[PDB]
Amino acid sequence: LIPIVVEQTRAYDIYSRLLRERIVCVMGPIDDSVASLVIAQLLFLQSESNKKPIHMYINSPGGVVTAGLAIYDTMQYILNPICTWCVGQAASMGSLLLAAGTPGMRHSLPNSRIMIHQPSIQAEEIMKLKKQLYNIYAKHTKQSLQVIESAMERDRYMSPMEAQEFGILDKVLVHP
Amino acid sequence: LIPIVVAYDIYSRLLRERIVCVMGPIDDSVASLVIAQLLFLQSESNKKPIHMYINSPGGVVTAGLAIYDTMQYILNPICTWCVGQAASMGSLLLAAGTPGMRHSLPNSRIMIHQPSAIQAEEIMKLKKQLYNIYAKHTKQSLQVIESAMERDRYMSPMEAQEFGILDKVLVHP
Amino acid sequence: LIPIVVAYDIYSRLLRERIVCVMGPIDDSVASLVIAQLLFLQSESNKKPIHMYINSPGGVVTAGLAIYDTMQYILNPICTWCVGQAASMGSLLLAAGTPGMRHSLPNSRIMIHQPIQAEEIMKLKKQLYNIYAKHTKQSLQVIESAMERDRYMSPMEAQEFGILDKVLVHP
Amino acid sequence: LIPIVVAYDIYSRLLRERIVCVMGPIDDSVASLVIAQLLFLQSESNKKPIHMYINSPGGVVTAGLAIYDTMQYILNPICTWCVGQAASMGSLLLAAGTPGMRHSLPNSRIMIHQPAIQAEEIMKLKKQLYNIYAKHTKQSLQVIESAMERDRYMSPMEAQEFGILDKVLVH
Amino acid sequence: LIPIVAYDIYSRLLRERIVCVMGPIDDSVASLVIAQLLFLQSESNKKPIHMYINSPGGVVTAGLAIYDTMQYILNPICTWCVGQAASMGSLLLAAGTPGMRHSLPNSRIMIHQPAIQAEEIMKLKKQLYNIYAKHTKQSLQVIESAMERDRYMSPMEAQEFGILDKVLVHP
Amino acid sequence: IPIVVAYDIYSRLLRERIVCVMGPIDDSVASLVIAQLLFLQSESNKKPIHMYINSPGGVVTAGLAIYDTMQYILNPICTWCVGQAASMGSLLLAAGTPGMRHSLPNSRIMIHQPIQAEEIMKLKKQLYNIYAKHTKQSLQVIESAMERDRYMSPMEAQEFGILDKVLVHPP
Amino acid sequence: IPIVVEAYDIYSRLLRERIVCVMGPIDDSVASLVIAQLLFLQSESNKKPIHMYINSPGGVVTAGLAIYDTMQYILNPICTWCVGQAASMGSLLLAAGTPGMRHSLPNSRIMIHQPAIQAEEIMKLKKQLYNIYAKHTKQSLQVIESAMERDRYMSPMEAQEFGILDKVLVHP
Amino acid sequence: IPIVVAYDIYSRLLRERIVCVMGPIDDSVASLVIAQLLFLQSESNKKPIHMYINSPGGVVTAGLAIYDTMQYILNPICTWCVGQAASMGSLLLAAGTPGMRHSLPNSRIMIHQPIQAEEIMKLKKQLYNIYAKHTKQSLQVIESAMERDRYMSPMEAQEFGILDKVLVHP
Amino acid sequence: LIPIVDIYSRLLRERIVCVMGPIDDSVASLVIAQLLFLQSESNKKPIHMYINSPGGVVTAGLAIYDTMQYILNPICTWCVGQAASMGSLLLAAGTPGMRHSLPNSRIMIHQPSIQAEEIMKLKKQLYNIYAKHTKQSLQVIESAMERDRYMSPMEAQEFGILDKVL
Amino acid sequence: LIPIVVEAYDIYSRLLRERIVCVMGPIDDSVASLVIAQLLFLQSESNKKPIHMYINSPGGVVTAGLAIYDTMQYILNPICTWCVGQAASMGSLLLAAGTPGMRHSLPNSRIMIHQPAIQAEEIMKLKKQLYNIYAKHTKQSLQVIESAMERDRYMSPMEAQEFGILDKVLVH
Ligand SMILES: Cc1ccccc1CN1CCn2c1nc(=O)c1c2CCN(Cc2ccccc2)C1
Ligand SMILES: Cc1ccccc1CN1CCn2c1nc(=O)c1c2CCN(Cc2ccccc2)C1
Ligand SMILES: Cc1ccccc1CN1CCn2c1nc(=O)c1c2CCN(Cc2ccccc2)C1
Ligand SMILES: Cc1ccccc1CN1CCn2c1nc(=O)c1c2CCN(Cc2ccccc2)C1
Ligand SMILES: Cc1ccccc1CN1CCn2c1nc(=O)c1c2CCN(Cc2ccccc2)C1
Ligand SMILES: Cc1ccccc1CN1CCn2c1nc(=O)c1c2CCN(Cc2ccccc2)C1
Ligand SMILES: Cc1ccccc1CN1CCn2c1nc(=O)c1c2CCN(Cc2ccccc2)C1
Ligand SMILES: Cc1ccccc1CN1CCn2c1nc(=O)c1c2CCN(Cc2ccccc2)C1
Ligand SMILES: Cc1ccccc1CN1CCn2c1nc(=O)c1c2CCN(Cc2ccccc2)C1
Ligand SMILES: Cc1ccccc1CN1CCn2c1nc(=O)c1c2CCN(Cc2ccccc2)C1
Repeated sequence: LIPIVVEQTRAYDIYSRLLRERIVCVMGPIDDSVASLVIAQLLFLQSESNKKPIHMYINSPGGVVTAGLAIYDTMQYILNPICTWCVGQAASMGSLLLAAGTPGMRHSLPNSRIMIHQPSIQAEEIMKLKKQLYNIYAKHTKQSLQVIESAMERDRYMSPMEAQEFGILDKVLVHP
Repeated sequence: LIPIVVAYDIYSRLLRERIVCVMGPIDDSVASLVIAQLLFLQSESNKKPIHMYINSPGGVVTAGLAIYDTMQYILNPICTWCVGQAASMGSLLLAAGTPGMRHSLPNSRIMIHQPSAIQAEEIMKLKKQLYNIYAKHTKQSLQVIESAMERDRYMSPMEAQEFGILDKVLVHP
Repeated sequence: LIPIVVAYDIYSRLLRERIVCVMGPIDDSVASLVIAQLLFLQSESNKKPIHMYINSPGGVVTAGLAIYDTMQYILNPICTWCVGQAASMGSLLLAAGTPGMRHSLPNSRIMIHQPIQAEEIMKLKKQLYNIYAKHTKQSLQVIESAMERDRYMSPMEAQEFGILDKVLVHP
Repeated sequence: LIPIVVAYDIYSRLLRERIVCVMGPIDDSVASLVIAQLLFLQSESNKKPIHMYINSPGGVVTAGLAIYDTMQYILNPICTWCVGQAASMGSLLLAAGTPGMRHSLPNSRIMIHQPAIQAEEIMKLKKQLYNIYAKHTKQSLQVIESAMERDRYMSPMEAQEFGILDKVLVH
Repeated sequence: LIPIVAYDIYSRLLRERIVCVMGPIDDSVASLVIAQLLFLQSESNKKPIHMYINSPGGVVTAGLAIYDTMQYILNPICTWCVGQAASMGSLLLAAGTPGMRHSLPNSRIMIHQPAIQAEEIMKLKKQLYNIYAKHTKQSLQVIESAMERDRYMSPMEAQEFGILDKVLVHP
Repeated sequence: IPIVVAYDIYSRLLRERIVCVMGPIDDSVASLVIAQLLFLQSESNKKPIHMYINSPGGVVTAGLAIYDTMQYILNPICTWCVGQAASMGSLLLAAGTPGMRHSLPNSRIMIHQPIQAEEIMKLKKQLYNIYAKHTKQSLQVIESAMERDRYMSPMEAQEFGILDKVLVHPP
Repeated sequence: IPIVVEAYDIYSRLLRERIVCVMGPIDDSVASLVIAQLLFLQSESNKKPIHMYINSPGGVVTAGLAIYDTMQYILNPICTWCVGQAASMGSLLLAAGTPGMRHSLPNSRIMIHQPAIQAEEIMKLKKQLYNIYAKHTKQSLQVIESAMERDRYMSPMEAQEFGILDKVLVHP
Repeated sequence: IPIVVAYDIYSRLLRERIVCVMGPIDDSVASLVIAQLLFLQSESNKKPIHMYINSPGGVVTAGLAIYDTMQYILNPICTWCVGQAASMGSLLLAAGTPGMRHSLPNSRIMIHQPIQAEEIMKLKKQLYNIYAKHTKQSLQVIESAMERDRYMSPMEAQEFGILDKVLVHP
Repeated sequence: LIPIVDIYSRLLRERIVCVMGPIDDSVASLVIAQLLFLQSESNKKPIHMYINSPGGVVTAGLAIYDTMQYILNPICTWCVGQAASMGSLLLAAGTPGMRHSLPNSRIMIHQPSIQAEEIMKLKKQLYNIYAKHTKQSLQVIESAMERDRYMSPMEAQEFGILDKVL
Repeated sequence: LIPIVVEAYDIYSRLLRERIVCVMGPIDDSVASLVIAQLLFLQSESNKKPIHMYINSPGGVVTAGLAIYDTMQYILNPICTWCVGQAASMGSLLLAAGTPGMRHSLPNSRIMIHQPAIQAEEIMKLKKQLYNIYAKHTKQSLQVIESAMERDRYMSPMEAQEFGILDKVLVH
């Protein structure tokens, strides 16, 4: 059951209430239906204002690569500062989106787990998709393409401090 | 669940802005909703553009043909936007946007290959319908379309632009 | 995921414009809903045309015939519109639209082939033959020979055969 | 996905016109709904006719008899209407409409054949259907009984000659 | 879909003090029927309540919970059997206010009973004998002997047996 | 199944003219029992055959197939009820050669019986005739008794004429 | 399946005594086994009779016709025996036994009613059944078709009066 | 199932007059056990028969079929509880020849027992009477004990009269 | 379950090969293994192919077809019950004058409901094989395969699908 | 059910006695295990006598197909490969891996080299080994193998012969 709250100018489900404050949730696996809901919200928040930051809450184990790339491209497309926030975990495509927040604006809570490994179409197309991920990670972490490729080979998570050192995020905060 | 904004679930909100979502697998039920919104949009104004957002793996040929024919029937300019992917019938609808208003975001993947109860001769008839639709809109010859469509591969947005599937690969407003 | 406009669900909105949707397989509950809408529309105006959008692979025969009979029963002209496909009972309903008001989009596919005891099945099948014969103006023997071939017709061939009157591209 | 019309869902709209739908199989939950509608409609006027649309392959016999008894109980004239088909208990409810107010559209199929209890209880129910059919068709028990053995359908005209319906309406 | 009249139809019948027991009895049904009974009693402790029963029976303890609520409320309760009232359903029918227990003409009535120990099964069965004996005024030997026989009673037989008071055709 | 000296133990019992009827009776049980009975008769149309019955009943026509085979062969057939013989199981038990129908002390026997209606009743009437014949009781008494959903103890089954002997030890 | 001595399974043992069991629903693999046995039994002797035990609710029509055609084909007289029931295709095989050698036990039930192909093909199959039933029962095609419309069974004795079988056998 | 050198191990135990009643009792188990009991009597009506019981119980009428068969054959029957004898399993254990009813030291024994009402009661009273006969407890005590959802140790069962010896070593 | 005399191996010892039921890869490799063993026993005496099949996998069928062509033995085909789709191709594929049907069988050359082009390539293989063995034209074969209908054995004889209606 | 024959022998075991190895289904670890065991066994019986390998397969697990391939290359015997019905994906690799001049197809077979829980990198590695294996045995260049394997299509037996997948197409 989604709780209902009231705003002062009607009842909103709590999620719609958070979208009213420019929070966009990316919890759970990323698939085509999640991507279209997230894209619709991002486009709608840009239209409400192309200056005001947008907050993206990420607690995701990854999901469909093309669905995550649609979200990422839409993030790059809008003009707004996008603050990304990792709670719980940001694994595979979820960490790509985390790393894709605006520079200086990528955050994790203290106990989150970050993974850029992609846990286990034609062979040549899987490798093309994978190289697309290498290029995106290189761009946003500032790591080498050869560092990104080697790191992604490793089946392991990063602490928030390591992800900060790696260049996936900027701040690990505890309180406001 | 679907958030509500300003009144409106957010998909209906984008519909009020002349955006029509073609996400996921195309089947008959997707076709009748798209056709429904396309026709309703043409009745709000036959001059204003309509935006078709496409992130689709393909689906039922006849359902896709039905959205195609509706796109060709309405007079409105139709801007097609490829986000994520447009494969099989998805890319036919992308290619079927108004000349010069067919776009892709930079990381999308576009496939014109068709990944593998009617008779053999009717499966061919449908296929030839697609060949001819692709040639009409990509301005490529049938020789190239039939040859290209045999290959189980994706195009990048720039190869797709060069082929005639779309006109613009854009990054920012 | 059915959107809202102005505040109707798009389908109700189309019904307000006198469009009745027959997409998908035809079963008893489709027929009930289609019949409900036709009667309601006739009650709104018995002369204003009614638009019937058909994109159907067919379905239950007696449910098809219930729709067919309700079409012949109401007074309104009915414009039938094939998008995608009209196969089996789908093409029977398309053929049954008011004469000269039967349409197809350019890329639709039309099939009159059909993909209780024996006697009763033949009985239904002959009911079909006769309805087709009436609406296409083809001889029973032609209809019967045509329905044995497992093939679709192009819209222009369907026009030729007498299933529809116009194959249009634009308004 | 039930259309709204103006505000009402279309079945409620029709119920407001004193139409009651009996489409699909008959079971206890269908009989409950049908009975509640007949009873409410009588409450609104015990004189205004009630239209029962029937497109049913039959169903539970005791659920059918519950509807039957409610029909016979309310004072309103009840016009029955066979669209598509009325088989087993469907045809019993059809025949049960007010004399002279039982109709069929031209292409419907009517069947009185019936395609957890003891053998004597099954016969005792069967015999109630003989009596009910004999009453409403004016045929003798031996004829009813002899016909109900035949796994076959009746055309609207045969059904009318038999006493099941009164009128075969084209439009 | 349940039709609307500002009211779904069942709620409409509840406003007229009708309570439907129209399927298998379980805890969920019992909870709903009890809630409706208590509510109707709070609207008026003198106005009759109508209990509609078309049920094959169900969970004994759940049937007994409804029974106890019928006895607890002061209101007259008219019980009406349509279709059937078997096992616990015929217990509730027999538990209507004396003189106010009805059946439509073609219903059938069964007092036969088509994890807990043997002794407990038997205690519940004896509770059923006692309750039937009270409301039918038959002896415990007669109740028990009758419930062994797997058979249905006609409305008339059920009247002679003390299960109901009136078998009626029309109002 | 164990091997004994080499045979599986049921085949070993088959060589001693023992045929087992354990479990529900269906057509494959019937074909297997019939095959064994016919084979045993061919080994000797005089030596007794022992039929061990522990069964809740089963398909009526399959049960009648065993019955007819039993009546067909010339051998004396000793029937032995261990555990239970219910419905068709107790028919076969009763159809043993007169003087040679047996039960163990704690078995339970039931003659109650837990296609179109006329056909279910034709089968039931056939069961009535067979039970009267082999219990040597009037058909009126069988028919009344079979309505009662209950078991008999071996002594009661003996008094009723279903069997001849209740044995504890080899007497 | 129990084993019997002079040592194998009871059903094969019956086969050696020229009995062929049609004891369940008829489908293609049952038709295949039956035909195999029939053709085998003719090889062992083309004159000795063959016993076909039928207890069957029917089954696939073309599978039943395969068995029928094999019965008319082989030279041996074929004695059909109904135990339990013979409905739809089961009764057609019953009635197709050699004239004077079609039996039932007393309490059998016999039914000729028939409780992805086009309508036309289903009718053609139905007419084939009429022709075969008319043949072996000596009844008129008009009467056979009237009979098959009725959802009912016949006692062994009325199946005899009808022409489906020749003897209602109590004991030997 | 391993073959030894009567070659599969279960059949080999049958040659030494052992009958296995392991697992739930249903009609098919009853039929096999009865067949072996009858077969063993035919080999000899004097040589003891050993019945190994490790059962949670099962279908009551199937259990009474085995019980009647044990009471029918003339052999001494030694019953042996390993693991557990619950519900019908403990009836069979208690039905061994007086003096020859055994348990292993860690077995658990339950006489509790985890159609129309009257018929269910009838079956229960048959159980009461069988237990009273072989345990020599009163029907009063038996019926009370069968209400309690509990197991007994082998010694408690011996003192109850369900068995005669709690065996440790041969 | 299968009687012992098993009844299938027995019929194999007399050069009968059963193609009853749907044709898939497993059926194909059994039939082929039996055709090759049968030819190996003698490349001269005939082989009987018993056929009651609704069809099956086209490449499984063609594998059987190609092995029938390959072996030198004559092949009597017999249709009991039905030979539809691939089944009727194997029927027509027996030695000319050695193709039979029993009187009530049903025969169907219609194919009741990989890339589109590969579907059509297979379909044209069938047109050609049918044209060969029936001595009909590719045009009539194609118009015939379009109709969803069965042929009586007598029609299948007229058509060239078989020779003798025993 | 697998016919038996006297030479006793289920008909597959009979074929194996004549040095025929069947590979006539989807290829997986279990099939590969059987095929390798038979190949090794046939070699032990005679490391000169040719071995016949029948192929009617839609492909299967790559690593299982490569295990069969490596075994073919390891045994010294000549390996005649025969394609009936179809050899697709890994099946066509084994077909092309028979001894030069001893790769055959029946006239109506269909041949496909197209490939209808591991990382992107490892899938590329496997596809590379298939390019190399196909290049070696067809004699085509790596470029030609790669672009031909991208096309979702079947070759006829003559196309496959001229492509270098097989040596002979024969009717009888
Ligand atoms: C969206 C919206 C919602 C409520 C009110 C106003 C608006 C403003 N509109 C109207 C139309 N439109 C708007 N904004 C937008 O960004 C876009 C459109 C149309 C197309 N397009 C391309 C695109 C870019 C990236 C992902 C996918 C598609 C972006
Ligand atoms: C649809 C609508 C919705 C809200 C308000 C006004 C309207 C205007 N109407 C009314 C009727 N009608 C309208 N427009 C349309 O385009 C069409 C119709 C009717 C029929 N027809 C054929 C067609 C064409 C292509 C795809 C399938 C069918 C198109
Ligand atoms: C339907 C309606 C809905 C909203 C407002 C007014 C109305 C007008 N009414 C009221 C009752 N009635 C109306 N029209 C109609 O055509 C019909 C009826 C009743 C019966 N009947 C027979 C029939 C014909 C063919 C298919 C099945 C049944 C047609
Ligand atoms: C029903 C209704 C609904 C909205 C407004 C007013 C009313 C009028 N009331 C009130 C109570 N009552 C009414 N009518 C009726 O026919 C009946 C009742 C009560 C009982 N009873 C017996 C019965 C007959 C046949 C089937 C089952 C039960 C019929
Ligand atoms: C229930 C109600 C509903 C709407 C408005 C007013 C009321 C009046 N109240 C309030 C509390 N209460 C009422 N009536 C009642 O009969 C009862 C109660 C409370 C408890 N109790 C015992 C009981 C008896 C038998 C079945 C189960 C429980 C009966
Ligand atoms: C059966 C058998 C088995 C092993 C050795 C010899 C035999 C002897 N045969 C051979 C054929 N036959 C024999 N006995 C028999 O009783 C019967 C037959 C044939 C037919 N028939 C009618 C029948 C009666 C009742 C149930 C069903 C059918 C009885
Ligand atoms: C069958 C058999 C088994 C073991 C030993 C010898 C034999 C005798 N053979 C050998 C081959 N053959 C024999 N008999 C036969 O009737 C037939 C054949 C071959 C073909 N054919 C046509 C046919 C007719 C109707 C249904 C299907 C097929 C009948
Ligand atoms: C069983 C056997 C096996 C191999 C060799 C010889 C024998 C001896 N026979 C032959 C037949 N028969 C034998 N013994 C027996 O105790 C019994 C029989 C027959 C019947 N009957 C009644 C019974 C008792 C209790 C449970 C169920 C049935 C006991
Ligand atoms: C088969 C057999 C079985 C038992 C004993 C001896 C033999 C004779 N051999 C030995 C090997 N071999 C034999 N015959 C044959 O026809 C064939 C072979 C080997 C290969 N080959 C090609 C082929 C043809 C068509 C379908 C598929 C493959 C035919
Ligand atoms: C196999 C066999 C079977 C029956 C009789 C004699 C033999 C001969 N042996 C005995 C052991 N051995 C034999 N042959 C062989 O080729 C091989 C071995 C052992 C190991 N090895 C490596 C290998 C090669 C390729 C695939 C996997 C493993 C090959």
